[PDB]
Amino acid sequence: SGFRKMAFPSGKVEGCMVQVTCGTTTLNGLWLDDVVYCPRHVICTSEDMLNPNYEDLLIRKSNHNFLVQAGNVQLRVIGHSMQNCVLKLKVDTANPKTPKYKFVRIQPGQTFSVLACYNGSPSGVYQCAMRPNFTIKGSFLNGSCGSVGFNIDYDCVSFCYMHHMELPTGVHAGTDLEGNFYGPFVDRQTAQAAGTDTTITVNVLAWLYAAVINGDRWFLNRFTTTLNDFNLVAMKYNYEPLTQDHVDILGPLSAQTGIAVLDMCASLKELLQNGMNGRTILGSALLEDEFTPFDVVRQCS
Amino acid sequence: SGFRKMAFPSGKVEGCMVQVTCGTTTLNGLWLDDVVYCPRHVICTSEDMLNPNYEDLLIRKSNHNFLVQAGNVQLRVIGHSMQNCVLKLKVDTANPKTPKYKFVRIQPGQTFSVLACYNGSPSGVYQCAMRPNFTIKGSFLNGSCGSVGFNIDYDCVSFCYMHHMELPTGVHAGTDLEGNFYGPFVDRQTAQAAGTDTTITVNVLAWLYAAVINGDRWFLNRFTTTLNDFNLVAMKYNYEPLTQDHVDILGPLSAQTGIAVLDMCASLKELLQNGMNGRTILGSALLEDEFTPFDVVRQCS
Repeated sequence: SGFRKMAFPSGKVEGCMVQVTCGTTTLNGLWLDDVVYCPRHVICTSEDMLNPNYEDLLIRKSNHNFLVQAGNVQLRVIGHSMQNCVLKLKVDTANPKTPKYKFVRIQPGQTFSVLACYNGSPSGVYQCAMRPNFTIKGSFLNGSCGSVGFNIDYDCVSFCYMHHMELPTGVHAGTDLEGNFYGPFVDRQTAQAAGTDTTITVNVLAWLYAAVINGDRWFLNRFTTTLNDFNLVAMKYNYEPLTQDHVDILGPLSAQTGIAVLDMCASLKELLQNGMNGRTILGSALLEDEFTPFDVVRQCS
Repeated sequence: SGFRKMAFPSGKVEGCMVQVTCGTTTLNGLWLDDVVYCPRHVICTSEDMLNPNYEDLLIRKSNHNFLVQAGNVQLRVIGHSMQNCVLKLKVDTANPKTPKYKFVRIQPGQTFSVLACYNGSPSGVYQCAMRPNFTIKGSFLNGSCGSVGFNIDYDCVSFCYMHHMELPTGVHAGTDLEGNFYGPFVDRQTAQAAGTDTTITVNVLAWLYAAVINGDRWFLNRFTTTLNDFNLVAMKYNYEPLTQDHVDILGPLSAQTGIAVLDMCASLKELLQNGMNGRTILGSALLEDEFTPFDVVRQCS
């Protein structure tokens, strides 16, 4: 029993983290085979943050300008190229600890583990969801850029996120490992801000099922609703629409608890309309939306 | 910015996890140098859970009865001995991935990372606090026994917890790595239950400081209280007494925010008396007590 925000074991990723320094900027890189991936803004100076032309900044670089350190061992850079908002530094040594890996881009509503790193050294691991507004609510200080987000399936590390920036509300933005930003963010100095966010309805229902599996039942009722009547209430409380695909995905959790998805929807409608009246669910006085149905199945089996 | 429940990077511990099987019981072991540590209840059968005499059960064992598997490699057991509620299985191979380590016993109110494992395979990592009642609120299914809790200081793994059991409320109990239970729990079949728990006051104050560092200020006020008047309120709400040592430990966070500890105590008193009136702190509608002052300093620098 019990239900915790649980990260993947980070060892396979720890073995890929390196330090990349350009001038006075140090951040983290990801060392896979003979390539180090890092945020291209490592090549920026204080004196060109407004409208940096990264193609010009990179043309003016030499391999020797990039100092790459894997623990106490310097890696020789033998090639540099830009890939959207990521730099690919070819090095003369293949990482012997390279795991089986993929570069996958995730959807809003999906979760992943973050290995927060400073100076190429892992400091901590935690779960994040990709918000509907394509930000993540992480924990990142200066130096954290190049820290990566990932999922592990069997022996395979699916890298989905590389950290680039903090937005004014204290939320985080970055790219996939092909260097493409999540959401309408740029690696240049602007007044850019998180857009309006919404609650991930399917995840809230998954977490209510986790609560039931773990013996919290107080919010259950005899009522069912229609998907249409549910979505009328969801829209009102800034929840995402629930689709038939969401209902289908919640199938196994529905089967395991014997609670129909639209029955659990009637519980959620009551919680949105009335609040918890001083009760808690899985140690929370808020409705939690950063667990996917998969997260619940994985942990509650 | 941001403040997350963050686990230590788990790689150093992943490299120590093995599978230990006796008869039809499989659980996890910790492989350090040429010793595998695991819960002694691996030697129990269904037919002796009431009052097992573990000294008798162990005398009847042979090294060959213990099947120890490190990935796809069987370890030959060459010695077995009991250490309180843990078994020490001497094996013919020193773990080449043994990190620098210590066996430390923690206090109630301290935190640690759990690497939840099944069949000697890590599944996930999360933070736990040792509750005042010596239980932990973890996430553990059958097969999780022998999963360990730890802290990492520089390169050194301080092992503090090994998982043994789930109590009727869904909370968890286990031992230090010398096999001594945390709290008044036994590895035998009884109606044993968690005793009354309390809130870890110093941790709640540490988390209020984390909130301030991260720009949540709404709960601040111009009021200060005495330590005595604060403790009168704490006692009333089932909070632990706050000591001068707690005030001293909160010194750095007090210095960093410019908010005196007894000033932050006046905020906590108001939150206990009035609630949050529909507001949140660091994404919580509850007062959080599983972050230590050290956890806040480590993460917020």
